[PDB]
Amino acid sequence: VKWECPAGYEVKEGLNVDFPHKGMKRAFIVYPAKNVSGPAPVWVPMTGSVESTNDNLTVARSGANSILADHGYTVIAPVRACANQDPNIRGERCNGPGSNGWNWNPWFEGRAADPSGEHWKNDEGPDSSFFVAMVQCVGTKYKLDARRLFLGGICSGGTMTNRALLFRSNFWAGGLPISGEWYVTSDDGTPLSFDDARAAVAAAPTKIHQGRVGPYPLPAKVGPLIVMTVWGGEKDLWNCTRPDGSRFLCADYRPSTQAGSNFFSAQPDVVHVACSSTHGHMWPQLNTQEFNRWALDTLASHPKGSDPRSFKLTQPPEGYTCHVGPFTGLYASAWS
Repeated sequence: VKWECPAGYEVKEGLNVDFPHKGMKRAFIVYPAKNVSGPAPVWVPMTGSVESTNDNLTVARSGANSILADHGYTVIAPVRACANQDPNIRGERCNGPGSNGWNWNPWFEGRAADPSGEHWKNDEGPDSSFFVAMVQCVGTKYKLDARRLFLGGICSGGTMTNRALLFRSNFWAGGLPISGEWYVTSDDGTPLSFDDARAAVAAAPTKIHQGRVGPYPLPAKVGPLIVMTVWGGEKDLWNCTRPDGSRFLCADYRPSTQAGSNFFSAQPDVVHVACSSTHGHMWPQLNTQEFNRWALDTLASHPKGSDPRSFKLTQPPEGYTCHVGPFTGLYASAWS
Protein backbone atom coordinates (compact mmCIF):
# COMPACT_ATOMS: atom_id res chain seq x y z
CA VAL A 1 0.00 0.00 0.00
CA LYS A 2 1.05 3.55 -0.98
CA TRP A 3 -0.51 6.54 0.87
CA GLU A 4 -1.24 9.29 -1.68
CA CYS A 5 -4.07 11.62 -2.72
CA PRO A 6 -5.10 13.26 -5.99
CA ALA A 7 -3.06 16.45 -6.04
CA GLY A 8 -4.34 19.07 -3.72
CA TYR A 9 -7.21 16.91 -2.45
CA GLU A 10 -7.68 17.67 1.22
CA VAL A 11 -9.18 14.76 3.09
CA LYS A 12 -11.39 15.52 6.04
CA GLU A 13 -13.29 13.83 8.82
CA GLY A 14 -16.92 13.41 7.76
CA LEU A 15 -18.19 13.94 4.23
CA ASN A 16 -15.62 14.30 1.40
CA VAL A 17 -16.89 15.30 -2.03
CA ASP A 18 -15.55 15.91 -5.55
CA PHE A 19 -12.85 13.24 -5.18
CA PRO A 20 -11.59 12.78 -8.75
CA HIS A 21 -11.40 9.28 -10.11
CA LYS A 22 -11.46 7.99 -13.75
CA GLY A 23 -13.32 11.11 -14.88
CA MET A 24 -16.00 10.90 -12.20
CA LYS A 25 -16.41 13.04 -9.05
CA ARG A 26 -16.96 10.74 -6.04
CA ALA A 27 -17.85 11.19 -2.35
CA PHE A 28 -17.21 9.20 0.80
CA ILE A 29 -17.55 9.67 4.55
CA VAL A 30 -14.80 9.16 7.11
CA TYR A 31 -15.21 8.31 10.80
CA PRO A 32 -11.81 8.05 12.48
CA ALA A 33 -11.25 5.20 14.92
CA LYS A 34 -11.87 5.86 18.65
CA ASN A 35 -9.65 4.60 21.55
CA VAL A 36 -6.79 3.56 19.22
CA SER A 37 -3.17 4.56 19.23
CA GLY A 38 -1.14 3.85 16.15
CA PRO A 39 -2.48 2.50 12.82
CA ALA A 40 -6.12 1.51 12.95
CA PRO A 41 -7.86 -1.28 11.09
CA VAL A 42 -10.21 -0.04 8.34
CA TRP A 43 -13.82 -0.87 7.58
CA VAL A 44 -15.32 0.18 4.18
CA PRO A 45 -19.09 -0.51 4.41
CA MET A 46 -21.27 -0.39 1.30
CA THR A 47 -25.03 0.01 1.15
CA GLY A 48 -27.29 -1.89 -1.30
CA SER A 49 -29.95 -0.91 -3.82
CA VAL A 50 -32.41 1.04 -1.74
CA GLU A 51 -30.83 2.04 1.60
CA SER A 52 -28.87 5.30 1.52
CA THR A 53 -25.24 5.46 2.57
CA ASN A 54 -26.42 7.54 5.58
CA ASP A 55 -28.94 4.74 6.40
CA ASN A 56 -26.18 2.12 6.18
CA LEU A 57 -24.03 4.25 8.50
CA THR A 58 -26.49 5.50 11.07
CA VAL A 59 -29.83 3.65 11.09
CA ALA A 60 -29.82 0.61 13.38
CA ARG A 61 -31.99 -1.62 11.16
CA SER A 62 -29.59 -0.85 8.28
CA GLY A 63 -26.44 -1.74 10.26
CA ALA A 64 -25.43 1.62 11.72
CA ASN A 65 -21.94 0.98 10.38
CA SER A 66 -20.46 4.26 11.58
CA ILE A 67 -20.62 2.87 15.14
CA LEU A 68 -17.67 0.62 14.28
CA ALA A 69 -15.52 3.74 14.75
CA ASP A 70 -16.49 3.58 18.46
CA HIS A 71 -15.14 0.01 18.23
CA GLY A 72 -11.70 1.09 17.07
CA TYR A 73 -11.97 1.01 13.26
CA THR A 74 -11.54 3.90 10.86
CA VAL A 75 -14.71 3.72 8.78
CA ILE A 76 -14.42 4.98 5.18
CA ALA A 77 -17.79 4.67 3.47
CA PRO A 78 -18.22 5.32 -0.23
CA VAL A 79 -21.27 6.91 -1.86
CA ARG A 80 -22.73 5.05 -4.90
CA ALA A 81 -21.87 6.76 -8.23
CA CYS A 82 -25.61 6.75 -9.15
CA ALA A 83 -26.40 8.91 -6.05
CA ASN A 84 -24.43 11.82 -7.51
CA GLN A 85 -22.53 12.33 -4.25
CA ASP A 86 -25.61 12.58 -2.09
CA PRO A 87 -25.33 10.20 0.86
CA ASN A 88 -29.04 10.48 1.51
CA ILE A 89 -30.20 9.13 -1.91
CA ARG A 90 -32.01 5.82 -1.34
CA GLY A 91 -33.33 3.97 -4.41
CA GLU A 92 -33.79 7.06 -6.68
CA ARG A 93 -31.88 6.46 -9.92
CA CYS A 94 -29.90 3.73 -8.19
CA ASN A 95 -32.28 0.79 -7.74
CA GLY A 96 -32.44 -0.84 -11.15
CA PRO A 97 -30.47 -2.31 -14.07
CA GLY A 98 -27.05 -0.93 -14.89
CA SER A 99 -25.79 0.81 -18.01
CA ASN A 100 -22.59 0.77 -20.04
CA GLY A 101 -22.10 -2.98 -19.69
CA TRP A 102 -22.82 -3.15 -15.98
CA ASN A 103 -25.44 -5.47 -14.62
CA TRP A 104 -26.94 -3.47 -11.74
CA ASN A 105 -26.76 0.32 -11.15
CA PRO A 106 -25.93 0.74 -7.40
CA TRP A 107 -22.28 -0.27 -7.87
CA PHE A 108 -20.07 -1.36 -10.76
CA GLU A 109 -20.26 -4.89 -9.46
CA GLY A 110 -20.88 -7.27 -12.31
CA ARG A 111 -20.81 -7.45 -16.10
CA ALA A 112 -24.16 -7.35 -17.91
CA ALA A 113 -25.62 -10.49 -19.48
CA ASP A 114 -25.42 -9.09 -22.98
CA PRO A 115 -22.33 -8.44 -25.09
CA SER A 116 -21.96 -4.92 -23.85
CA GLY A 117 -20.51 -6.45 -20.67
CA GLU A 118 -17.60 -8.12 -22.43
CA HIS A 119 -15.05 -5.48 -21.54
CA TRP A 120 -15.71 -5.94 -17.83
CA LYS A 121 -14.54 -9.58 -17.99
CA ASN A 122 -11.09 -8.38 -17.16
CA ASP A 123 -11.28 -4.75 -15.97
CA GLU A 124 -12.23 -4.26 -12.30
CA GLY A 125 -14.36 -1.24 -13.11
CA PRO A 126 -14.46 2.27 -11.57
CA ASP A 127 -15.77 1.41 -8.20
CA SER A 128 -13.15 -1.24 -7.33
CA SER A 129 -10.37 1.19 -8.32
CA PHE A 130 -12.05 4.16 -6.60
CA PHE A 131 -12.12 2.36 -3.30
CA VAL A 132 -8.37 1.70 -3.44
CA ALA A 133 -7.67 5.39 -4.28
CA MET A 134 -10.08 6.43 -1.50
CA VAL A 135 -8.41 4.37 1.21
CA GLN A 136 -4.92 5.41 -0.04
CA CYS A 137 -5.89 9.03 0.23
CA VAL A 138 -7.48 8.80 3.70
CA GLY A 139 -4.29 7.08 4.91
CA THR A 140 -2.33 10.26 4.30
CA LYS A 141 -4.37 11.98 7.10
CA TYR A 142 -5.26 9.14 9.47
CA LYS A 143 -2.96 6.27 10.48
CA LEU A 144 -4.33 3.12 8.79
CA ASP A 145 -3.11 -0.45 9.29
CA ALA A 146 -2.16 -1.66 5.77
CA ARG A 147 -2.59 -5.30 6.83
CA ARG A 148 -6.18 -4.74 8.02
CA LEU A 149 -8.07 -2.98 5.21
CA PHE A 150 -11.55 -4.64 5.06
CA LEU A 151 -14.59 -3.91 2.92
CA GLY A 152 -18.09 -5.35 3.04
CA GLY A 153 -21.69 -4.68 2.35
CA ILE A 154 -25.26 -5.90 1.88
CA CYS A 155 -27.13 -6.88 -1.33
CA SER A 156 -25.50 -4.98 -4.24
CA GLY A 157 -22.82 -3.84 -1.77
CA GLY A 158 -22.23 -7.50 -1.03
CA THR A 159 -21.89 -8.22 -4.77
CA MET A 160 -19.41 -5.33 -4.94
CA THR A 161 -17.45 -6.84 -2.02
CA ASN A 162 -17.13 -10.08 -3.97
CA ARG A 163 -15.94 -8.20 -7.09
CA ALA A 164 -13.44 -6.13 -5.15
CA LEU A 165 -11.96 -9.17 -3.40
CA LEU A 166 -11.49 -10.99 -6.74
CA PHE A 167 -9.84 -8.04 -8.55
CA ARG A 168 -7.89 -6.44 -5.62
CA SER A 169 -6.85 -9.40 -3.52
CA ASN A 170 -3.40 -7.90 -3.15
CA PHE A 171 -4.79 -4.74 -1.53
CA TRP A 172 -7.65 -5.64 0.84
CA ALA A 173 -6.99 -7.96 3.78
CA GLY A 174 -10.48 -9.42 3.50
CA GLY A 175 -14.16 -8.61 3.39
CA LEU A 176 -17.71 -9.31 4.50
CA PRO A 177 -20.01 -9.98 1.47
CA ILE A 178 -23.51 -10.19 3.05
CA SER A 179 -26.08 -11.67 0.65
CA GLY A 180 -24.24 -10.59 -2.44
CA GLU A 181 -24.60 -12.07 -5.92
CA TRP A 182 -22.07 -14.16 -7.87
CA TYR A 183 -24.07 -14.06 -11.18
CA VAL A 184 -23.21 -17.66 -11.88
CA THR A 185 -22.31 -18.44 -15.53
CA SER A 186 -21.32 -21.59 -17.40
CA ASP A 187 -17.65 -22.56 -17.34
CA ASP A 188 -17.18 -20.89 -20.75
CA GLY A 189 -18.47 -17.58 -19.40
CA THR A 190 -21.89 -17.72 -21.04
CA PRO A 191 -24.30 -15.61 -18.95
CA LEU A 192 -27.17 -17.63 -17.49
CA SER A 193 -30.68 -16.39 -16.66
CA PHE A 194 -31.60 -16.16 -12.98
CA ASP A 195 -33.39 -19.52 -13.31
CA ASP A 196 -30.56 -21.32 -15.10
CA ALA A 197 -27.91 -19.90 -12.71
CA ARG A 198 -29.99 -21.09 -9.77
CA ALA A 199 -30.25 -24.60 -11.27
CA ALA A 200 -26.55 -24.83 -12.12
CA VAL A 201 -25.51 -24.46 -8.52
CA ALA A 202 -28.21 -26.83 -7.27
CA ALA A 203 -26.89 -29.41 -9.77
CA ALA A 204 -23.19 -29.04 -8.64
CA PRO A 205 -23.22 -27.47 -5.20
CA THR A 206 -19.65 -28.16 -4.25
CA LYS A 207 -18.07 -27.02 -7.48
CA ILE A 208 -16.34 -23.77 -8.26
CA HIS A 209 -18.69 -21.78 -10.50
CA GLN A 210 -17.64 -18.94 -12.79
CA GLY A 211 -19.63 -15.72 -12.42
CA ARG A 212 -20.23 -12.23 -13.85
CA VAL A 213 -19.27 -10.66 -10.47
CA GLY A 214 -15.60 -11.33 -11.20
CA PRO A 215 -12.88 -11.74 -13.79
CA TYR A 216 -13.59 -14.31 -16.53
CA PRO A 217 -12.18 -16.86 -15.90
CA LEU A 218 -11.94 -16.44 -12.11
CA PRO A 219 -8.28 -16.14 -10.94
CA ALA A 220 -6.36 -19.41 -10.30
CA LYS A 221 -4.86 -17.84 -7.22
CA VAL A 222 -5.71 -14.79 -5.19
CA GLY A 223 -3.71 -12.82 -2.64
CA PRO A 224 -4.04 -13.54 1.11
CA LEU A 225 -7.45 -12.81 2.55
CA ILE A 226 -10.03 -13.62 5.13
CA VAL A 227 -13.57 -13.62 3.66
CA MET A 228 -16.75 -14.04 5.66
CA THR A 229 -19.81 -14.69 3.47
CA VAL A 230 -23.25 -14.36 5.12
CA TRP A 231 -26.53 -15.99 3.98
CA GLY A 232 -29.84 -14.84 5.52
CA GLY A 233 -31.71 -18.12 5.26
CA GLU A 234 -34.81 -19.25 3.45
CA LYS A 235 -36.16 -15.78 2.79
CA ASP A 236 -32.82 -14.32 1.58
CA LEU A 237 -34.24 -13.46 -1.87
CA TRP A 238 -34.75 -10.24 -3.88
CA ASN A 239 -37.71 -9.22 -5.96
CA CYS A 240 -37.02 -6.67 -8.64
CA THR A 241 -39.55 -4.05 -9.70
CA ARG A 242 -40.76 -3.60 -13.26
CA PRO A 243 -41.35 -0.23 -14.86
CA ASP A 244 -45.03 -0.75 -14.05
CA GLY A 245 -44.42 -1.30 -10.34
CA SER A 246 -45.04 -5.07 -10.33
CA ARG A 247 -42.55 -7.27 -8.48
CA PHE A 248 -40.82 -10.52 -9.50
CA LEU A 249 -38.09 -12.78 -8.12
CA CYS A 250 -34.73 -11.97 -9.64
CA ALA A 251 -32.07 -13.11 -7.18
CA ASP A 252 -31.70 -16.00 -4.72
CA TYR A 253 -28.73 -15.71 -2.36
CA ARG A 254 -28.50 -19.38 -1.50
CA PRO A 255 -26.58 -20.22 -4.73
CA SER A 256 -24.51 -17.05 -4.75
CA THR A 257 -23.31 -17.37 -1.16
CA GLN A 258 -22.62 -21.08 -1.79
CA ALA A 259 -20.66 -20.25 -4.98
CA GLY A 260 -18.63 -17.57 -3.29
CA SER A 261 -17.83 -19.90 -0.39
CA ASN A 262 -16.71 -22.65 -2.76
CA PHE A 263 -14.33 -20.38 -4.58
CA PHE A 264 -12.84 -18.75 -1.50
CA SER A 265 -12.58 -21.94 0.52
CA ALA A 266 -10.64 -23.65 -2.26
CA GLN A 267 -8.00 -20.83 -2.25
CA PRO A 268 -4.92 -21.78 -0.20
CA ASP A 269 -4.14 -18.36 1.17
CA VAL A 270 -7.76 -17.48 1.98
CA VAL A 271 -9.57 -18.23 5.25
CA HIS A 272 -13.28 -18.46 4.35
CA VAL A 273 -15.88 -18.28 7.07
CA ALA A 274 -19.44 -19.27 6.07
CA CYS A 275 -22.11 -17.71 8.30
CA SER A 276 -25.84 -18.39 8.25
CA SER A 277 -28.67 -16.50 9.85
CA THR A 278 -32.48 -16.24 9.47
CA HIS A 279 -33.07 -12.57 8.93
CA GLY A 280 -33.69 -12.61 5.20
CA HIS A 281 -32.23 -10.14 2.72
CA MET A 282 -31.23 -7.10 4.77
CA TRP A 283 -28.42 -6.17 7.12
CA PRO A 284 -28.16 -8.85 9.88
CA GLN A 285 -31.06 -8.12 12.24
CA LEU A 286 -30.51 -10.30 15.26
CA ASN A 287 -28.05 -8.65 17.70
CA THR A 288 -26.94 -6.37 14.87
CA GLN A 289 -24.20 -4.48 16.63
CA GLU A 290 -22.92 -7.56 18.41
CA PHE A 291 -22.68 -9.18 14.96
CA ASN A 292 -20.84 -6.19 13.44
CA ARG A 293 -18.36 -6.25 16.34
CA TRP A 294 -17.87 -10.00 16.16
CA ALA A 295 -17.51 -10.03 12.40
CA LEU A 296 -14.99 -7.16 12.11
CA ASP A 297 -12.93 -8.37 15.05
CA THR A 298 -12.90 -11.85 13.44
CA LEU A 299 -11.60 -10.34 10.18
CA ALA A 300 -9.03 -8.27 12.16
CA SER A 301 -7.71 -11.41 13.83
CA HIS A 302 -6.38 -12.51 10.45
CA PRO A 303 -4.16 -9.59 9.29
CA LYS A 304 -3.00 -9.80 5.67
CA GLY A 305 -0.39 -12.44 5.16
CA SER A 306 -1.34 -14.45 8.25
CA ASP A 307 -1.08 -18.23 8.12
CA PRO A 308 -4.54 -19.75 7.62
CA ARG A 309 -3.52 -22.50 9.97
CA SER A 310 -3.21 -20.01 12.81
CA PHE A 311 -6.76 -18.72 12.47
CA LYS A 312 -9.11 -19.45 15.42
CA LEU A 313 -12.82 -18.82 14.99
CA THR A 314 -14.74 -17.67 18.09
CA GLN A 315 -18.46 -18.23 18.67
CA PRO A 316 -20.71 -15.75 16.87
CA PRO A 317 -23.64 -13.96 18.53
CA GLU A 318 -26.88 -15.75 19.20
CA GLY A 319 -28.72 -15.97 15.87
CA TYR A 320 -25.76 -17.01 13.73
CA THR A 321 -24.10 -20.29 12.86
CA CYS A 322 -20.66 -20.07 11.30
CA HIS A 323 -17.65 -22.28 10.42
CA VAL A 324 -14.48 -22.20 8.37
CA GLY A 325 -14.97 -23.67 4.88
CA PRO A 326 -17.70 -23.66 2.22
CA PHE A 327 -21.36 -23.55 3.18
CA THR A 328 -22.69 -26.98 3.99
CA GLY A 329 -26.25 -26.47 5.12
CA LEU A 330 -27.67 -25.03 1.90
CA TYR A 331 -27.72 -28.07 -0.42
CA ALA A 332 -27.89 -31.79 0.30
CA SER A 333 -24.51 -33.49 0.29
CA ALA A 334 -23.46 -36.09 -2.28
CA TRP A 335 -22.89 -38.84 0.31
CA SER A 336 -26.54 -38.37 1.34
